[PDB]
Amino acid sequence: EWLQAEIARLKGKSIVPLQQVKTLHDWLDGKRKARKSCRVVGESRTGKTVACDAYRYRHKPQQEAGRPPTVPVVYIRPHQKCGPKDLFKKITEYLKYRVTKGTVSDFRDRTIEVLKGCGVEMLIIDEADRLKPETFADVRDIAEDLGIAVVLVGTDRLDAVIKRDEQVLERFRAHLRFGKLSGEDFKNTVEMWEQMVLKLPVSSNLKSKEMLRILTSATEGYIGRLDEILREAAIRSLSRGLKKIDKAVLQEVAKEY
Amino acid sequence: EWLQAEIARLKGKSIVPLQQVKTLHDWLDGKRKARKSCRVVGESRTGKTVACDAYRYRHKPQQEAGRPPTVPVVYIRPHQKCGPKDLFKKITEYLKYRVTKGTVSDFRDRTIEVLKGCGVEMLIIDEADRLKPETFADVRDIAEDLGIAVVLVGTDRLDAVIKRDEQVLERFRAHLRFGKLSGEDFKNTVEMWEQMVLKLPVSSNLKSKEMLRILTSATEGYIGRLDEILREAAIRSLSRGLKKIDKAVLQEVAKEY
Amino acid sequence: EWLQAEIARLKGKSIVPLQQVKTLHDWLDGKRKARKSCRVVGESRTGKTVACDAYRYRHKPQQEAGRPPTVPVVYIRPHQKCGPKDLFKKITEYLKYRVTKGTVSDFRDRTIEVLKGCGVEMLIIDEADRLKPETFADVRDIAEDLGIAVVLVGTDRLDAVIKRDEQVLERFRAHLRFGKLSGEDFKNTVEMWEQMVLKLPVSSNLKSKEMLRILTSATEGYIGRLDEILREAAIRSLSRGLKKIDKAVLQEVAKEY
Amino acid sequence: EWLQAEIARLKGKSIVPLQQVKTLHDWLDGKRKARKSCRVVGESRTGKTVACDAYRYRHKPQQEAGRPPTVPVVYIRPHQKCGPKDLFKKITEYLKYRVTKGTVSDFRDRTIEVLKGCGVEMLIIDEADRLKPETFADVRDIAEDLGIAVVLVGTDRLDAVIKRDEQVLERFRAHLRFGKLSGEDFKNTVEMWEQMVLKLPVSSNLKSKEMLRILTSATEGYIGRLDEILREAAIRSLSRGLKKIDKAVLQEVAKEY
DNA sequence: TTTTTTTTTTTTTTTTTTTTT
DNA sequence: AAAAAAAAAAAAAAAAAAAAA
Ligand SMILES: Nc1ncnc2c1ncn2[C@@H]1O[C@H](COP(=O)(O)OP(=O)(O)OP(O)(O)=S)[C@@H](O)[C@H]1O
Ligand SMILES: Nc1ncnc2c1ncn2[C@@H]1O[C@H](COP(=O)(O)OP(=O)(O)OP(O)(O)=S)[C@@H](O)[C@H]1O
Ligand SMILES: Nc1ncnc2c1ncn2[C@@H]1O[C@H](COP(=O)(O)OP(=O)(O)OP(O)(O)=S)[C@@H](O)[C@H]1O
Ligand SMILES: [Mg+2]
Ligand SMILES: [Mg+2]
Ligand SMILES: [Mg+2]
Repeated sequence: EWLQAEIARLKGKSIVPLQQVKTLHDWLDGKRKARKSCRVVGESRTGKTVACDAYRYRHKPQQEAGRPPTVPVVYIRPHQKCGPKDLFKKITEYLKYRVTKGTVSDFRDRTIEVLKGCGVEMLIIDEADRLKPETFADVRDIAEDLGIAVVLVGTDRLDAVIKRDEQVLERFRAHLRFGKLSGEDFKNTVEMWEQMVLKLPVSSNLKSKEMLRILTSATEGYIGRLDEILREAAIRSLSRGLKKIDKAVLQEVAKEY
Repeated sequence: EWLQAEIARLKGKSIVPLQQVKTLHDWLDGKRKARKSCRVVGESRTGKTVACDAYRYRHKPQQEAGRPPTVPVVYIRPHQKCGPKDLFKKITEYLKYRVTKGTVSDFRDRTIEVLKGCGVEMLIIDEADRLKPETFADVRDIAEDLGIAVVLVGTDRLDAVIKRDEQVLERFRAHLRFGKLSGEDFKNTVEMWEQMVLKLPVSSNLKSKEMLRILTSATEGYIGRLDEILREAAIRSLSRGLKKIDKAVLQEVAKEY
Repeated sequence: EWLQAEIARLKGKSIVPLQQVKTLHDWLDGKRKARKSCRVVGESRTGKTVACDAYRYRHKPQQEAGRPPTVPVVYIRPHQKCGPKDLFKKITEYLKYRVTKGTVSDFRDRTIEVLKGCGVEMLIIDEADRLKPETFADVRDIAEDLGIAVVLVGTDRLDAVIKRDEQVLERFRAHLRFGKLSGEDFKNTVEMWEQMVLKLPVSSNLKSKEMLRILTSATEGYIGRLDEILREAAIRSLSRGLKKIDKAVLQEVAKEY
Repeated sequence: EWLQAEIARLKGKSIVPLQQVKTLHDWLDGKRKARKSCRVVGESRTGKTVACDAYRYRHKPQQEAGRPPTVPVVYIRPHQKCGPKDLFKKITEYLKYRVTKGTVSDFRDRTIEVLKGCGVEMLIIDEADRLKPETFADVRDIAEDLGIAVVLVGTDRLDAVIKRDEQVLERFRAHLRFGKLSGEDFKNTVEMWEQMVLKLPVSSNLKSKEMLRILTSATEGYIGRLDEILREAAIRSLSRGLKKIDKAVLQEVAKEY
C-alpha cells in the first residue's frame, strides 16, 4: 500500500545538514587536535544530541590491521544518577569489550587498558548533568592521565551542577553556545525541509508568508518543533487522501501546541 | 431475591459511550500512528481514566502465533512517590513477564527487552503526578530510544510538576483537554443514562425539566456525580419497594452533597 | 464400591490435547530436523512439563534389529545443585545402561558411546536452572561435538541464570514462550475438561456463565489450577452422594485459594 | 528423496574462506617460525574455533621418514576443570599414542618423549579459561623447556583468569583480537554465503537491501548467527516445497531470536 | 536552620562437599 | 584413612548525598 509505505517513512527520523551542525563539527575538530576540554551548552530541542551523532559518523573507526579497531571518538549517554561502575561499563561496551564480574577497582584498570590502543582522541558525554557528583573525579582522572578530550555536552541546568565543584569548573571553562533559529536562517531551513525531508507528490510551498507566519508562531525557532509540526501534518494530510499539506492542516496541528 | 439481584447489579460499574470518549480515541489513534508523545489534562470526575480503559479494549492483544503476544498499547498507573525500580516492575508485569531479584540496572535492560518483540506502540501513564522527578529521565529514554508514544495522562496539578523540568516540558507540549458536560450534551447524557444504565421496571422520565434542574444543580456537569446521584437513588428507591426514582428521592440524595 | 472406584480414578492424572501442546510439539519437530539448540520458557502451572512428556510418547523407541534400541529423544530432569557426575549418570540410566563405579573422566566417555549408536537426536533437560554453572560446559560439549539439539526447558528464573555466561547465552538464543489461557480458549478448555476428564453420572454444565466467572476468578488462566479446582470439587461432590458438581461446591473450594 | 538429500546436506557444516580466517593463519605462521607464545581472544560465535581447525588442515601431518609421524601443530580442547593428568592424556592421544596406567609423574615424562621426535612446532589450546590454575605450571614448563609456541585461544573471560598469575600474564602478553563483521564485509559475506554454502535451485538474492536489513538486525555481525538464520530458513523453505527462501521465512525465523 | 528516609556497597565468616592419592 | 580445594551463601550495621518543613 503506497499510503502505508509513505507513513512508515514519515514516522522515521533523518539528519539534515545545517549551519549550526557544521559549526559544531569544525569547533570539536579544533579541540580534538589540541586535546582540550570544552563544553557544549544550549536549550532543549535545538538539535544538540543529533549534531553529536553526525560527528561520530563523520570520522568512523578504522580497522586496517589485525589489532583492535582504532576508534578515534567515543560517544556515551549516562543513565539517571550514574555512579562510577556504570560510567566505566558503558565506555567499555561502546568499544565492544565484554565486562566481567568484579568491583569498580577491578575494571577501572581494564577501562584504562581498553582506552589505550584504540585511539580515543575524544570522549563525548551527553547529558552530563545526570551523573553523581562523585563520578566527576573519574572523568577528570581520564582527562588528566590520558591524552583525551572530554566534551561533556549538557543543557542549561548543567552549569548549575558544574559550578558546585571548583576543580571541575576550572577544568571545563571553554564553551560553545548552541542556539535556536531566527530570521532568514529559519525561512531557508523550511525551504530545505520541504525538499529533502518531504517526498510528497505535490509541493506545499511552505516558504510562502501566509503559512510561514504560522510555522514561525508554532515553532518559536526550535528545530525540534519544526520537525514535529511538519512531520505530523504530512502524515495527517496523506491519511485524508491529500497530495500536499493544506494551510488548514498546519493550523489544526498548531492549535494542539 | 429479585431486589438483591438488582442491587448487586446497580452497585457495579459499566462504560457508557459518550462524545468525549470517541473524541479522545480518535485523537490518541493519530498520536499512535505518528509516534507522537502528548499529555491528556482535565478536571477530576470528568471520566478521564475510564476513557483510557475503553481505548485499551478497543485494540486488544493478538495471540495468533505461539510467539509472545504483540501488545499494541500498555496502560499503567504508578503508586505514590513511584521510583525507577517500581515503574519498570509494573510495565514488565503488564506484559506477563515475572520480575527476578536484581537492581534497577538489571531489569532496566529486561524492560527494554520485553519492550522489544511486544509491539508496545503506545504507553499510557495515568496519575502522571505520582512519579519522583528522577523517574522522568527513564520515561524520556523509553520515548527516545524506541518509537513508542507516551500519553502522560494527568490532572491540572500535573502541569505544575511538568513545568519544573525544561527537557520534560518541551517533549510533551501537545495536549488534549477533557472538559465537562453542559447544555444539551448533559440532557442527552441523562436520557442515555436512564435508557442504558438504569433498567428499573417503570421509567423515571429523568429528562423532564422539574427533575433535570435538580440533577443539573447536584451534578454541576461532572459525569462522576451524575453516576453517583442516579446510582444511589436507584438502590435507595428499590429498597423502599418503588419501581422508579421519585422526585423526593433525587432531592433527598442531592441534599447530602 | 462404585464411589471408591471413581475417587481412585479422579485422584489420578491424564493428558488432555490442547492448542498449546500441539504448538509446542510441532515447533520442537522443526528444531529436531535442523539440529538447532533452543530454549523454552514459561510461567509455573502452565503445563510446560506435561507437554514435554507427551512429545516423548509421540516419538517412541524403535527396534528393528538385535542392536541397542534406537532411542530418538532423551528427557531428563536434574536433581538439585546437579553436578557433572549426576548429569551423565541420569542420561546413561535413561537409555537403559547400568553405570559402573568410576570418575567423571571415565563415564563422561561411556555417556558419549551410548549417545552414539542410538540416534538420540534430541535431549530435553527440564528445570535447567537447577544445575551447577560448571555443568553447562558438558552440555555445550554434547551439543557441539554430536549432532544433538538441546531444549533447556524452564521458568522465568532460568533467563537470570543463562545471562550469567556469554557462551551459554549466545548458543541458546532461540526461544518459545509458553503461556497461560484467556478468553474463548479458556471457555473451550472448560467444555473439553467436563467433556473428557470428568465422567460424572450427571452433567455439571461448567461452561455456563454463572459458574464460569467463578472458575475464571479461581483459575486466573493457569491450567494447573483449573485441574485442581475441578478435580477436588468432583471428589468432594461424589463424597456427599451428589451425581454432579453444585455451584456451592465450586464456591466452597474456590474460597480455600 | 531429493528433499531429504538436501536437508541431510543443509543440516551439516562446512568451512567458508573469510578475511578474518586468512588474517589469523598468516599471524599464527609468524608466531610458529619465531616460536613465540601468544594469545587469541574475541567474542562468542565469531568463528574463532573454526579458523583454528582450518589452520590444522592447512599444515597436515607429514610422514615421509622412518621416524614417527611429524605433526607440526597440535590442537586440543580441555574438558571442564581440567587437571594435570587430563592435559597430558589428551596431548598424547592426539599424537596417536596409547596412555598406560600410571601417575602424573610417569606420563608427564612420556608426554615429553612424544612431544620430541615429532616436530610439534605449535600447541593450540582452545577454551583456555576452563583449566585448573595449577595446570598453567605444566603449560609454562612445555613452552619453556621445548622449542614450542602455545596459542591459548579463548573468550573475553580468559583475560580475567590470566591476570590472576603474574608468571602466566607476562609470558602470554602478545595477542590477536578477533572481530565481528560490519559494513561491506557483512554484505560481501552474505553474497559469498549464498553462492558457496547454499545449493538451492532458485536464487534468493539475499544481498538485496529489503532482506539484508533483516539479516543485519537478526545477525548483529556474528558469523554464527548468519549461519543459523540462513541454514534453518533454507530447510524450513524447502520443507514447504519452495525453491528459494521467501522474505516471509527470514522474518518468521528472525522473530524467534 | 531542622529531621528523617532511604540506598547501595561492602566485606568477614562459617560451613559443607566431592573427589584424588 | 587423613588432606586440599571450591564453592555458597546469610549477616549487621553504616557513612552519607539528597530531600521535605
Ligand atoms: N539536524 C537535524 N535534522 C533533523 N532533525 C533534527 C535535527 N536536529 C534536531 N532534530 C529533531 O529534534 C528532535 C529531538 O532531537 P534533539 O533536538 O537533537 O534533542 P536535544 O537537542 O538533545 O534536545 P533535549 O531533549 O533537550 S537534550 C528529533 O526528533 C529530530 O527530528
Ligand atoms: N495438558 C494437560 N493435560 C492434563 N493435565 C495437565 C495439562 N497441563 C497441566 N496439567 C496438570 O498440571 C499438573 C502438572 O504440572 P504442569 O501443569 O505441567 O505445570 P508446569 O508447566 O510443569 O509448571 P512447573 O511448576 O514449572 S513444572 C498435573 O497435575 C496435570 O494434571
Ligand atoms: N568459515 C566458516 N564457514 C562456515 N561456517 C562458519 C565459518 N566460521 C564460522 N562459522 C559458523 O559460525 C559459528 C562461529 O564459529 P565458532 O567455531 O563457534 O567460533 P566461536 O563462536 O569463537 O567459538 P565459541 O562460541 O567461543 S566456543 C560456528 O558455529 C559455525 O557454524
Ligand atoms: Mg538529547
Ligand atoms: Mg514440571
Ligand atoms: Mg569454540
